[PDB]
Amino acid sequence: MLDINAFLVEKGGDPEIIKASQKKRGDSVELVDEIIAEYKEWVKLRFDLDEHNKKLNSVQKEIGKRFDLIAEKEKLSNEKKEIIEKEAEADKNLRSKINQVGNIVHESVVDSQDEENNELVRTWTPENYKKPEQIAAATGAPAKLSHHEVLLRLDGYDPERGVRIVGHRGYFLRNYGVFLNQALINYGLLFLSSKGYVPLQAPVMMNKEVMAKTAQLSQFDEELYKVIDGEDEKYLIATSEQPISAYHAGEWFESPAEQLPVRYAGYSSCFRREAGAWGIFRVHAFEKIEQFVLTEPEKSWEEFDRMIGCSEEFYQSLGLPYRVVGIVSGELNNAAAKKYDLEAWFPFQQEYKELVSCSNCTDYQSRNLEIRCGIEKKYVHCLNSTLSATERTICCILENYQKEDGLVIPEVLRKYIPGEPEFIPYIKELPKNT
Amino acid sequence: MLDINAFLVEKGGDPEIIKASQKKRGDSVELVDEIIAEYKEWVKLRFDLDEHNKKLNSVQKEIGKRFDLIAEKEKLSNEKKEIIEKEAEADKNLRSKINQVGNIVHESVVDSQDEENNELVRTWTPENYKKPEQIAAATGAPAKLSHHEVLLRLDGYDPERGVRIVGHRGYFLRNYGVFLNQALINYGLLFLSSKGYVPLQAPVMMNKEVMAKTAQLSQFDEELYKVIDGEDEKYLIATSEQPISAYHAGEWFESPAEQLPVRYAGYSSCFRREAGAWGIFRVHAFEKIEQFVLTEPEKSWEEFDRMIGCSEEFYQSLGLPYRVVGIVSGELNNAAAKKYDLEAWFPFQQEYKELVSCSNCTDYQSRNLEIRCGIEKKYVHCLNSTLSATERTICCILENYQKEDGLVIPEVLRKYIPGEPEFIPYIKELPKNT
Repeated sequence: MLDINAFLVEKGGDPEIIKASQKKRGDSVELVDEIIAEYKEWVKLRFDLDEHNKKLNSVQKEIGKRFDLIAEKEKLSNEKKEIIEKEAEADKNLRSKINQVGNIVHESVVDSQDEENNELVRTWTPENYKKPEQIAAATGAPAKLSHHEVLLRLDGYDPERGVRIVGHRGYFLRNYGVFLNQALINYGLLFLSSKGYVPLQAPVMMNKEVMAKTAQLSQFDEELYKVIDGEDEKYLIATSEQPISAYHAGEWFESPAEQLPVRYAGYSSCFRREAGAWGIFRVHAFEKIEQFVLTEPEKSWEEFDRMIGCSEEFYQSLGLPYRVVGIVSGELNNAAAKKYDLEAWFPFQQEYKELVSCSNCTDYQSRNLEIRCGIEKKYVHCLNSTLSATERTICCILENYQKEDGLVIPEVLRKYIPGEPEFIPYIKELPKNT
Repeated sequence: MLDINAFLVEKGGDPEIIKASQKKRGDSVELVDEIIAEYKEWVKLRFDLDEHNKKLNSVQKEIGKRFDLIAEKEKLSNEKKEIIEKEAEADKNLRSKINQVGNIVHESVVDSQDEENNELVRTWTPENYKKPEQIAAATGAPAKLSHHEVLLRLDGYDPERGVRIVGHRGYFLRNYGVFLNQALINYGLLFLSSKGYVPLQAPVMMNKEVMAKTAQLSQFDEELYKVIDGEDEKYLIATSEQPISAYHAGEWFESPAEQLPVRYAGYSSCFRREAGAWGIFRVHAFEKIEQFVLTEPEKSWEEFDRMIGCSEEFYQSLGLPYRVVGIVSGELNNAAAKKYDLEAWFPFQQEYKELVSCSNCTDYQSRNLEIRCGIEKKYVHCLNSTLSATERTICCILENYQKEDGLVIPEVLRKYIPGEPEFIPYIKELPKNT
């Protein structure tokens, strides 16, 4: 969340800047004024408390000199009890309100509630692909089949037995489906580590209290599965960004010039209660390689560019056309000050679909997790960016690498697959011949 | 579970054989007699029902001829209602009792409640390792460090941040920890597929009703995490054997000579509520490559040998000494008719520790899942055997590949690791120097 002092002009803050940000987000502006007011009640309480302490010590010294005053003592004391309780209430209410206020929207971000206004940052195409159309980019073939249809014809997954065993959108991966998923995971880890990222495989369960410090309210009552562990409860993570963001909680980069940046290639499975048609594009459980980076506050915008640059390079290496768009303010989650999505071309769908989101969260989370930077307190900046949601990335590959008789295996992935096939044939026909 | 007719001498069964098996298991013998008795009540009810139907049709024809009897009609009808209800009760009670009876213990199995009597099936050592002692098998070095200590010194995992984020035995894998885990997964999938297994990555959530058909009672109120999904509940799997066993539920191998055997190289993460000291040897979440095989009933014992033979070859290829032991009857779970464990030598621990269990479950599960075989009904046999519990397998590797300054990377794993290192140095010292 934001620093309390950010709301307070007497402590160098600028609440107008917060109101402007709130408005760009399409969130509550009045929340700022409530916060300022609640803070004043807390301050009033603290003074009354401060005054009671001084009065109590003073009156006890008078009682001492007597070797009626005592009646006043019990009175100040009973009032102090109330004040202490009220102060705690005010502090609690203040913090819960502050918790509702989103990170300051960066000035570069487009101010709008309508994604039609997303900024078009850049467009990339493989050199033999003239422009985005209904043509598989890597093969030049008609993009005849959707990703789920290519995957069905390859016998690369099982949604039907999947649905029977775990319900809606459940799936097994089969054969080359398995090999392609692993290929992306391992190619992804190799790609980031060669760029100095530290591979980090995160646990997929998290204690409630840690999760609450890194993920926003909406995330719980909607996105996360709860786990019952006898009498205890944990959450399944939606992304390794959650546990990895907390990896350095309560730590201090006291020599940041030398110690930062820290870059993690996070890997884990991911679980989302909200998913949605057919296929492995939007499902409840999937794997992801995630970039998570801590930097000095002064260096995060530059890092942001480097990180989206890593993802771009990655997709280029897979030969997948894409565009990068700057998400409008009304669509940023609370922590993000700025967000770029890389959206790759799906030639059957004939549309760009999101494969990567990259966000600079400045010190919004690090403030909560108490991750300090250097010598009020100064915190690191935290950034996160998808490298690959692997099943979804497989979907993009399926559409762009299809041809009449099967699937060309992206060259960079071949070494990761037994036999290093350059091509794998369709095994099955669809109930819809043409 | 066993066929009902197995309990019934009039239907060719042999309840004495079931009692003998129960006794070997150290489970209830009287359960058999209860089952036989409950079955007789069900039969008595069915006859009374059968008799009422015939009486009802007969008496209605007399009522028809009248163009008092009607009073008798309403009476037979009210009795029929009761009988129908009782029959259903008897059937329910019968089935729940049958469900408690374990699979028939195979004659080769040692009859004992004490694992000291496990059969010693075979022993294998790498050719330059004379005998099991406190020496790292692959390097000949003193087995100075336990697996967790080697992993700490390599900076290959993080139990401390792990514990903070997800609690007891929580861990991140780091760097080479990640690469070693993936190496085993991919080496494992390649190893089984080259032997004709089909790679199958299973979902890690299962609907309650399917899980109950494949896993025994004890497994729920003890082993499995429950997942809350709004108003619904699912389980996290303890092993891909669970969902994969149900993969062919309700299917029929009508031409088994040609269609069987079916062999799956299952891959998934695994979750167990019961785990336990320090390290990644016994933890709540880990990955496993599992063999799961369906065969004709006549071929399963031969398959059992082939499957343990696959695991043996696998460990040999990793250069890890081991023994194979035949688990005593009192230690078999309900489904297993026979079980072999491969237990690998841990030179620091100076003991053999279980890495693989391989079981022939004959048709105990397939009967429940209705997986028929060929032209009462005949079902396939189901067998399951660990190939590698990967984190635990890493532990064995750590102890056997350690030397004074770091870890030798098992040759077969090298190609799966960036840089294909032959050796990786210790990065960290332990708080206990010597």
